[PDB]
Amino acid sequence: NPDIKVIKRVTFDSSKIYEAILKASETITPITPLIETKLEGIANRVVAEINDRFSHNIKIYEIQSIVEHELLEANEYAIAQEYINYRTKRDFERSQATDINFTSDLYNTQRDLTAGIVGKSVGLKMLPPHVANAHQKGDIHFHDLDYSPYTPMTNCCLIDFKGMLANGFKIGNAEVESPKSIQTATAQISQIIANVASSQYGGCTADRIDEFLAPYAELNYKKHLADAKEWVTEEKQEDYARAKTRKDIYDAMQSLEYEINTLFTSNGQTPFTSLGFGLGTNWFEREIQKAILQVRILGLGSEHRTAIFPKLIFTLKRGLNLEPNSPNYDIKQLALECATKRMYPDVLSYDKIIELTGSFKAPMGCRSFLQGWKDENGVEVNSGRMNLGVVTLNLPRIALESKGDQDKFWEIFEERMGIAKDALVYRVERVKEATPANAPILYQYGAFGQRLRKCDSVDQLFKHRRATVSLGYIGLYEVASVFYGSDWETNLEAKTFTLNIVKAMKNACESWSDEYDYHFSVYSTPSESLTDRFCRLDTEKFGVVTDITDKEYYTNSFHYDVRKNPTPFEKLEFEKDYPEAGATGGFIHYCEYPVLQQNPKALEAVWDFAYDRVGYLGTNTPIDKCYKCDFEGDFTPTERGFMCPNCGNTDPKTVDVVKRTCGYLGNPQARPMVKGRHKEISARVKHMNGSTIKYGGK
Amino acid sequence: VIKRDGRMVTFDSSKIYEAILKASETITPITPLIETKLEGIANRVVAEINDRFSHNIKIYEIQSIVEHELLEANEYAIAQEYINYRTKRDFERSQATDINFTKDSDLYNTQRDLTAGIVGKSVGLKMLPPHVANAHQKGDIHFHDLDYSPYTPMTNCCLIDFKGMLANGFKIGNAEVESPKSIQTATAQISQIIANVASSQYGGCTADRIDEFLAPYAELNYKKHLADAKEWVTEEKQEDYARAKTRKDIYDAMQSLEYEINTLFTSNGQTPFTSLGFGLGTNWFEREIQKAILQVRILGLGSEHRTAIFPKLIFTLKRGLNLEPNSPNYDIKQLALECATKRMYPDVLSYDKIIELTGSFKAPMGCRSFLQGWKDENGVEVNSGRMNLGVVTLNLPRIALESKGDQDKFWEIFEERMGIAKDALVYRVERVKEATPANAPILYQYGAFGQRLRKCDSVDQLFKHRRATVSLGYIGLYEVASVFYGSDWETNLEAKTFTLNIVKAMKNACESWSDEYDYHFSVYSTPSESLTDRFCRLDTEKFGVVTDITDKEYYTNSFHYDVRKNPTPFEKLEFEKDYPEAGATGGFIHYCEYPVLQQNPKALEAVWDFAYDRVGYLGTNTPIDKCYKCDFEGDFTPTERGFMCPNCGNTDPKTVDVVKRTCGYLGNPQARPMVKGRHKEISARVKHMNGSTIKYGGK
Ligand SMILES: Nc1ncnc2c1ncn2[C@H]1C[C@H](O)[C@@H](COP(=O)(O)OP(=O)(O)OP(=O)(O)O)O1
Ligand SMILES: Nc1ncnc2c1ncn2[C@H]1C[C@H](O)[C@@H](COP(=O)(O)OP(=O)(O)OP(=O)(O)O)O1
Ligand SMILES: Nc1ncnc2c1ncn2[C@H]1C[C@H](O)[C@@H](COP(=O)(O)OP(=O)(O)OP(=O)(O)O)O1
Ligand SMILES: Nc1ncnc2c1ncn2[C@H]1C[C@H](O)[C@@H](COP(=O)(O)OP(=O)(O)OP(=O)(O)O)O1
Ligand SMILES: Cc1cn([C@H]2C[C@H](O)[C@@H](COP(=O)(O)OP(=O)(O)OP(=O)(O)O)O2)c(=O)[nH]c1=O
Ligand SMILES: Cc1cn([C@H]2C[C@H](O)[C@@H](COP(=O)(O)OP(=O)(O)OP(=O)(O)O)O2)c(=O)[nH]c1=O
Ligand SMILES: [Mg+2]
Ligand SMILES: [Mg+2]
Ligand SMILES: [Mg+2]
Ligand SMILES: [Zn+2]
Ligand SMILES: [Zn+2]
Repeated sequence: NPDIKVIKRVTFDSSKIYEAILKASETITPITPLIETKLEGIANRVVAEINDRFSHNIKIYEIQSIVEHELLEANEYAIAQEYINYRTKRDFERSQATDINFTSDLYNTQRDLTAGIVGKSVGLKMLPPHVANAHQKGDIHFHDLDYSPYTPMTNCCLIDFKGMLANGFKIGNAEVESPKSIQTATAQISQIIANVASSQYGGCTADRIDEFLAPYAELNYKKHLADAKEWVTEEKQEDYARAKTRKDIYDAMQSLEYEINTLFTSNGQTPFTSLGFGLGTNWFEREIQKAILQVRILGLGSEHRTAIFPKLIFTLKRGLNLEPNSPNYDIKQLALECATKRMYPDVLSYDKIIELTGSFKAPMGCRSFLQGWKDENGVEVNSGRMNLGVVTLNLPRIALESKGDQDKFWEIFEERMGIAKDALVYRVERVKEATPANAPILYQYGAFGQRLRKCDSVDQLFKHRRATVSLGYIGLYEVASVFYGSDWETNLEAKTFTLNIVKAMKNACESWSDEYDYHFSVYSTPSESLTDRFCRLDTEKFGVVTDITDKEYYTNSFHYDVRKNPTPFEKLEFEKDYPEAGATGGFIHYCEYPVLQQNPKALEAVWDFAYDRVGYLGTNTPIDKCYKCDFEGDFTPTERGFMCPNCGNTDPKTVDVVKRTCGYLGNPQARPMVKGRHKEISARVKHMNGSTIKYGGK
Repeated sequence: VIKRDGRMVTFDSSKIYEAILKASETITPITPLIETKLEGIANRVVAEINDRFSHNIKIYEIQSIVEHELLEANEYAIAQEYINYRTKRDFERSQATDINFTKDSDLYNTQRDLTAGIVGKSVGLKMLPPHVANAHQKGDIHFHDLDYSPYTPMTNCCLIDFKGMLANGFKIGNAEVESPKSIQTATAQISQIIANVASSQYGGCTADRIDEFLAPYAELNYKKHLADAKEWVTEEKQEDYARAKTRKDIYDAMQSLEYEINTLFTSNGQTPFTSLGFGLGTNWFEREIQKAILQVRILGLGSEHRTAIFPKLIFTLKRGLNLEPNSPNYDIKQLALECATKRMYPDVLSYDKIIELTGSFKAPMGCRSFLQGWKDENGVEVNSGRMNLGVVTLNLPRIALESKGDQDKFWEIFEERMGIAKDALVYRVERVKEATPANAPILYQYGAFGQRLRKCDSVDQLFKHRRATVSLGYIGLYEVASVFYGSDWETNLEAKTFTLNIVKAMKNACESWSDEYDYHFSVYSTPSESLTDRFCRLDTEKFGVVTDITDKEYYTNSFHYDVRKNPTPFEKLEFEKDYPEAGATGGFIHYCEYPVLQQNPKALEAVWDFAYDRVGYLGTNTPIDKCYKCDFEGDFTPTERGFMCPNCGNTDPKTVDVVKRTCGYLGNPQARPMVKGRHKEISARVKHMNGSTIKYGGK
């Protein structure tokens, strides 16, 4: 009956079931119409029984079982005996194939490297065949094979810290109740982040940190007020309590900030965590925001090194803090100084984001985002969601192999979108194989909003479009340049073509989301591990191509060509169209600047201009420092990294260089990057005219 | 639920699990490890059955899920024995009208670490020299922790020089931090240092004299609070205020240390093995630090007041300081008495006994290891900053069995095995020497080993001149004595002399090796963390069941008195005091079993006072298990599949709370159950004092 579908490892096919009975039977006896009048009744019975019970969907293993009982029911044993011995023998064949026992760096990093090599080796065989071939050939790119599909792994998530900190939780070998202070709250925040980072292969974010940290500031205030009433005179109670509470808040901030920058995971790297704030109204939230900004401004240790993680993310709201008469303008000035001195934080626009996605929430992960979602109770919830997995297309390759023909380009585009849909469905189904006991921090103690049991299934946290899945892309500029040359931003035809590409991607994602009941959204791939393999594996097959492959990298998604130097206003006006057109699952814009430490007004003007147009902005200032000769400014890039342009100094021990790589920053000296990423960073040019040097040097 | 015939029955999760019990039954009798694994598979099927169906469920599709679930969980052996048994019954169940016929419950990082360890072990087994590798595989000796070494030039233990490297500052992760200006910051830095160090090694770690180097930071907090009081509070109360707040802050500085250490884990996926020592403080700050540590351990962990497992607090007893009732620190000793009675921790050390046994006084190293008196070139004696290097274990019962009652043949094989072990130890030290300071900047580059070295330098500077201790393991003195003189040799002077001669020969061989190779070689009573789970099983295959050698399915741990016998602790300690004096000074610990004495610490105080002069390291075990379903605390009956409450029969770890001392570090059964070999050791333990083993029954 049409009312029932079928789920593969597609519509129900009585012929497909009828073929299974026949092909097994022919192992021992020839086909003869003397017994086929019975086998047809056998296949009809197994169809009429499936229809009577299951109405939504059926797995393949249940199709096999529902036949085996029916074969035994109709007094048949000759072929059923042969039926089982092949189905079982094949079942261990696929499991034994995907078996581990099928045989100047930190020690944990080496052990994780070997484990990841083994995991990639088993997962490549675990993957379905055609998607594996596409990934190997380079048509598409699976993401982070070193952990999936070998183990059920979620890409990145928005940790619900409010839920845990409300009613306590359990971590490690201990279980704890709700914190009764602010320093305790920050310590638990850091410990929880560290524990979560080892149970997933991506970043994490703490949205509205001040909003859910305010009650513990109130608790500290009450404790200090009681202590003052006991000890100090009845005239200076309020002043002493407020001063002690402020000092405790700032101290807790320092602790957390430093705790994140120290703890690592099995990978041996600092977790890719980030924080967001800016919606505070009362006094405690304002003090918390001031403490965060000040502790980021101060530095990292005795040398006042630039902090890399967590990635702070500000929030600009009209009426809250946008204009000089706004009640939180001082916080905005502090954030401006922090941005011009430490390249952080990134500013978010309340109205633009709430219009684009559906509800304001901090970008969880590197640059990912979530649409507005409500549960059965009608209350909107943002913290507690997650992204299962990501794969990325190869738009420049499709553009290049099209030989300048648009219709053929669209045909191969549809083919690749189908391949990517199959990959995404497999990734979702593999993730759905997780169990709460696999990670009690995530699925058992409120990391996802709900607290299930080992008796329950994890799919309750993913269905009804609660959990998003991102399909990535890269190199829209190269795609347009294939057909319209290097300079096409002044042409409406190429811009319309790119917008149509994004719109087709969005429409396919919407159709898939409606079909599979998971929010399939497009995604701006951050080129974390994409261009390094993509450029070389495409230049091996297509050769050197002018302005498309000779750069030795791929332009990230839809941003303006980094080789060009337009004014930031022009760049933002050009770029505002893509997120509006459907590129809403993840996006971030960049703006280069000279040293603006003595002139932060330009950044304020840019933020005010970008508030209405874009919903996400990032600054790129030359804040590199060389302690040997007290140099401050930019660094000249070479194939061996960077060096100070006064002494040739290059060792990471006495130099400080950070550059924005993929949403996050990174220090290339302490961790060298791939050559493609290095070429991409070097090719970057400044946007507004100014001297990129603060202190000349000794 | 729809039965095969029909009708309606309730869905019981026990019926699903009981079948899987018979599944693995045909292949292997129920074991504690397989108990959780079997119920791990039983947890997936119960989750899936209710997911697919809503109103009715019959049997011939649940049998499909469990058939599928076993395959999906890599357990083919149970599945291979399931399907054939499953398929057999339905065929016979069929009846014609006339004539018929004629793995998934572990953490992600845990699984990844398991895979990495398997790869490392496979590489290391071929990295070894031939004869030592063959001896290890044959069960002749044990090369400890092949998972991490010699694949990586690891290190066994490390006495983190917390004082100096905290005072001078250090760089961890991506952040360089200076000296702390508060005790809370100091304890946070200590916790992160411990976590990083444990991540950079395959063994335990400890912090000795924590109060001694934590006093200055408490003084700094006191000074800051005094400065604040001089500006806020009135005059006559000022100093008093500066006390109270400080007394609170120190408490917090310990409270975090109780949780952070418990929470943070290494790449292995388990809490790092770590311990703390104290007791030598004299001034007010050190006294308050010790009181805070004891109080936070007493209070418990979390809302359920669960017993803490780590770190292992280790008290220190000194005559004229904290021993006699007239001593200035007798209240601290009484608090330690209560805490040890109610929490199995801390253990004790004798200042004079230890300082005369191992040259100087130092906290025991990691699990049970020890160091020896040592002075650097400048002549200043240094204790913290040294490190152990590696451990291998001898199979004494194998030598005893191959002797067949001939002492001279026993000595011949003993010398042969000593030569093999010396070759193994030299190879392990040489492999470790191949490390580079950049391999772990926390250890070799930032003061965690004492000296600080640059990248372009060799690690041998931190190991040579007998600085780094290197230890050789042994186990089963009671078994080798009973092979010759019967299982009741405790009253025979000749057998005791024979065992002491064995220990003396080992000590002399270690001394000669240390003289030759310029590394301190010391015999070390290895803890049976997994040795008896492997040594005994491999021995019982080659030699069969022997009379009170292998029938017990375990090996007696080093020189300890026979576990089956129950002598009063005074005679037990009198008997056991001779072995460490004979030369077994590299590592040891003396256990002591008591009934529930919560309202009677006087017996424990008397035992400690008696053992201060004779024994240098004592650990008391008292049943402190407690379950919350029926609210009973006391002892537990060691059933085959772990443990259960004697009253309500509860087993679930989410409600029960049982702690047992498993070779130095008290473990957590029902959390990570141990091998069946060790479970027999715990079950066979007795109580060395007459008294009730229960405290308060259930409801
Ligand atoms: N579209 C379908 N409708 C109903 N049953 C199906 C359908 N496809 C497969 N089945 C059932 C019939 C058999 O009992 C069982 C195996 O059929 P099969 O086509 O081999 O699936 P499959 O996923 O293994 O494809 P293949 O074997 O080519 O990899 O699955
Ligand atoms: N040799 C055989 N003897 C009896 N029945 C068989 C035999 N081969 C196949 N069948 C039946 C049972 C199988 O479920 C069905 C489909 O065949 P087949 O695709 O080869 O196995 P499978 O569907 O379980 O996995 P896969 O197709 O991917 O190998 O036809
Ligand atoms: N009433 C039930 N509730 C839940 N599961 C059941 C129930 N009855 C049987 N099962 C499941 C548990 C096992 O996975 C599988 C086989 O168990 P089994 O005890 O042999 O069933 P059964 O019907 O044969 O009982 P019996 O042999 O006493 O009649 O069926
Ligand atoms: N000896 C065994 N070895 C391995 N698995 C077994 C063994 N005995 C039983 N099992 C498994 C498979 C059985 O389906 C299940 C329940 O046992 P059993 O009751 O004997 O068969 P059954 O319940 O499926 O049919 P029935 O109720 O008619 O006996 O447990
Ligand atoms: C990681 C961590 C957890 N916790 C847990 C332990 C407790 O279960 C929970 C309660 O935190 P607290 O607020 O410290 O509870 P308290 O009873 O000690 O109150 P006060 O400090 O004012 O005397 O927080 C800490 O206290 N400190 C830490 O560093
Ligand atoms: C991980 C961690 C580091 N640190 C670092 C920060 C400093 O570099 C060093 C000294 O500790 P601090 O006492 O914080 O130094 P300070 O200059 O901020 O003085 P105060 O807090 O009294 O105002 O320890 C912490 O303070 N807390 C932490 O949790
Ligand atoms: Mg098939
Ligand atoms: Mg039965
Ligand atoms: Mg507290
Ligand atoms: Zn310079
Ligand atoms: Zn009970």
